[PDB]
Amino acid sequence: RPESELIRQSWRVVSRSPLEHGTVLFARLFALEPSLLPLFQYNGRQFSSPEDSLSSPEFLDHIRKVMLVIDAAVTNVEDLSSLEEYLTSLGRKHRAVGVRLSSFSTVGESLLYMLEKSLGPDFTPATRTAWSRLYGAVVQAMSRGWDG
Ligand code: HEM
Repeated sequence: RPESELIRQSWRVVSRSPLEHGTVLFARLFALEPSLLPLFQYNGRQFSSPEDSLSSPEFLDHIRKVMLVIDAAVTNVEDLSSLEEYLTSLGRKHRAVGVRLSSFSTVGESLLYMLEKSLGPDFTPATRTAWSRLYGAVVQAMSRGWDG
């Protein structure tokens, strides 16, 4: 697929520095939707502000987790059923911690935001469409996790 190659190529530089990039993605996410901030709780405490999340080892480690799973999706772009069971299991864990399917779109926009800002003129229309379809396939796999 030419499309799988657009994804792989655009992901290369991001994957070289996954935390700095996931940091953009989550900074965006909490700028768009600060009501997601209390979902991330460690030691029991609640992050008061988005910048508080960026000081938390548990939260930074969470970011690297997320970026590893997107990397996995990229690795498997050509099939992506090879990941479906993992992703459905990921979906279940989300439903169990109280996330709602409606939040998926804001995360997708945060991802696409981070990619546009990283790539600039290399984030071609074709690249964006490819990413939107990949993210949508990942979401559709995870959504199963809300099946029961
Ligand atoms: C619907 C929008 C989403 C919200 C609101 C959300 C929120 C969360 C929260 C609150 C946690 C648990 C945090 C913790 O206790 O440390 C989590 C875990 C995680 N998220 Fe998301 N998430 C969303 C979508 C996604 C997407 C699209 C992916 C990537 C495919 C993803 C990847 C992960 C991973 C890998 C974990 C760790 C799961 C584990 O520990 O087993 N999430 N997410």
